[PDB]
Amino acid sequence: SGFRKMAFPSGKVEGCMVQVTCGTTTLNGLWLDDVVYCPRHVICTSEDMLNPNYEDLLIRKSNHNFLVQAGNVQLRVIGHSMQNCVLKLKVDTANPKTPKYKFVRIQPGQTFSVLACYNGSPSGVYQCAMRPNFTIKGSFLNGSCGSVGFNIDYDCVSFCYMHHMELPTGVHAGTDLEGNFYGPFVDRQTAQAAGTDTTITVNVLAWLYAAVINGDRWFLNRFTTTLNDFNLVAMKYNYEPLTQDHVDILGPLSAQTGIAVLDMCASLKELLQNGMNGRTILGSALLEDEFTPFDVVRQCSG
Amino acid sequence: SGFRKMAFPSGKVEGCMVQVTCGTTTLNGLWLDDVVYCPRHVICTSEDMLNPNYEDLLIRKSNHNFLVQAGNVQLRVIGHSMQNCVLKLKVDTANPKTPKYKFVRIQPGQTFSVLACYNGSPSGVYQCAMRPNFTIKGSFLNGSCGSVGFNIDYDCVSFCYMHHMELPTGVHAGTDLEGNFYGPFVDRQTAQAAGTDTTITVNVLAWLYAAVINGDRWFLNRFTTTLNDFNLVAMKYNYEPLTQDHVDILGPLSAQTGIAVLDMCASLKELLQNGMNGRTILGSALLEDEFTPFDVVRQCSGVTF
Ligand SMILES: *C(=N)[C@H](C[C@@H]1CCNC1=O)NC(=O)[C@@H]1[C@@H]2[C@H](CN1C(=O)[C@@H](NC(=O)C(F)(F)F)C(C)(C)C)C2(C)C
Ligand SMILES: *C(=N)[C@H](C[C@@H]1CCNC1=O)NC(=O)[C@@H]1[C@@H]2[C@H](CN1C(=O)[C@@H](NC(=O)C(F)(F)F)C(C)(C)C)C2(C)C
Repeated sequence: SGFRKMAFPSGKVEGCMVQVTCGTTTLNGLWLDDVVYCPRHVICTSEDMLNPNYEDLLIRKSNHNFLVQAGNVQLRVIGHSMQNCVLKLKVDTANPKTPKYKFVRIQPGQTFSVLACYNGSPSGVYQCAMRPNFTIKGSFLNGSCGSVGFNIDYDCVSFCYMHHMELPTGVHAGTDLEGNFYGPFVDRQTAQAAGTDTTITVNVLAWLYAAVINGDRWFLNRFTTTLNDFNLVAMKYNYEPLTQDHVDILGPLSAQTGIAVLDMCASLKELLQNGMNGRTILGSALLEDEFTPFDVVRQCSG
Repeated sequence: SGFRKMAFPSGKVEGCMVQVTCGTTTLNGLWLDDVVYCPRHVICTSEDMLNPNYEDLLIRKSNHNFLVQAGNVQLRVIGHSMQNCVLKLKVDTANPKTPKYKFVRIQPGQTFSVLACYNGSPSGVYQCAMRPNFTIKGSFLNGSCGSVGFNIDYDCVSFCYMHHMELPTGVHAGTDLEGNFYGPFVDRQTAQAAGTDTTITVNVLAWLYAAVINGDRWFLNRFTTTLNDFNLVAMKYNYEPLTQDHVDILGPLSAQTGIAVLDMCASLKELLQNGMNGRTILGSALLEDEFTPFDVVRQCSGVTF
């Protein structure tokens, strides 16, 4: 029992982290097989951070302009290509620590772990969610770029995020491993701001189910709601509209607790009206929205 | 910027986790050099659990009663012995993935990373504090025993915790890797309860510094308190007393933020006496106490391993 913000074990990702240097810019790279993936802005100097022409900057580079370092070893770069906003460096060594992996593009609400890295070395692992506004509330300093977000399913690592930038609210934007940004952001130092963020409603409901499974019922009520009445109320607390897809996905937690999804929505409605009045749920006086239905089943099995 | 509950990278520890089976009990072992460490209660049948005689169970078992698997590989056990509440299995093979390590015993308030494992398989990593009542607020199911807690200092893993049990309140108790329990607990199936917990004051202050470093400043006031005045209000709300040591440890954060410790004490005193007035700090409605001063400096500086 118990309920923790919990990250995947970082070892399979630690074995893939390299340092990538181009001129005087150093950030992190993900060495999978014989490719190093990293943010393409590694090829930027300070001036052209505003309107970089990445194709023009990249055509001016030779393979030998890229310092890739894995611990002591300099890897030999034998190819460079750009895919969207990631630079792919072909190297002369397959990484022998390469885990089973896939690249996956996630949707807002989805959770994942971040291995925060500096100079190709891991600082820490934490658990994130893709916010509705396509930002992540990360912990990233100078040189963090190329740090990745991942899930692990059995022994397969699904890379879903590569870190590129921090927005003015102290929140973070990045790409999938195909170099496509999450949300409307660009890898330019032009004026960009996160849209108004909303609460991941399906995730709050999952967490309320976890509270029940861990034996807390104080916030339940004898009410139900229509999906539509629920959304009309939730949206006034800047909650994401709950969809039928979201109701379906709460099915298993509903079955394990015996609390109908729309009954739990009724509870959430009242929680939004009343707050906690000094009470907590699972050690929080906020409603937690960075645990998916899948995270709750994984931690609350027995 | 940003501030997250951050665990140490778990890779050096994942290379050491194995599955130990004795009879029908499977749990996790820590394989370092040619020894596999695990809770001694692995040898217990349902009967034994209730009033175990560990020494006696142990001596009546051949090495072959201990099934140790690192992935698809069976390790050969060539010896077994008890040290307090940990079983040590001598294996015929040094773990080629053994990191630089030591066994360390941590103090209440100190934080560490737990690598939750099942069937020798790392499932999750989370950052924990040793509560003042020597429990941890963990997340552990059946088969999680032998899951370990650690810190990393450079490339040295300091193992500080092995998971043994869950108390009725849904909190967790365990030993250092020398099998000494944290807290007044025993590895028997018997009614035990966590004593009353207190808040790790020095950690809350470090976390308020983390807030200030990330621009979360609303709870700052102009006032300064004293240790004595603060500690009189602190004890009353079941907050650990703050020592001159605690104050000295915050000096780097005090100097970085321009917020003196006894000012942050005044801010924390007001928060205890006033609550947060529908406000959050670093996305929490509650005062967080599972970040140490060293945790805040390391995360806010970008220290790597
Ligand atoms: C990678 N090494 C950093 C990660 C940043 C640094 C501070 N915290 C982080 O997460 N990435 C960058 O420096 C990117 C990079 C140029 C500028 N940049 C930014 O993150 C900047 N932000 C923006 O330009 C904004 F607001 F538009 F997102 C900065 C002001 C330095 C935080 C490029 C090419 C975007
Ligand atoms: C090891 N794999 C489990 C881990 C437990 C199982 C549920 N969550 C956990 O953290 N450890 C045990 O099953 C230990 C073990 C016998 C019984 N036990 C307990 O954790 C039990 N607790 C207690 O008896 C109590 F309350 F005193 F702490 C149990 C009721 C099964 C949770 C021994 C030798 C203590």
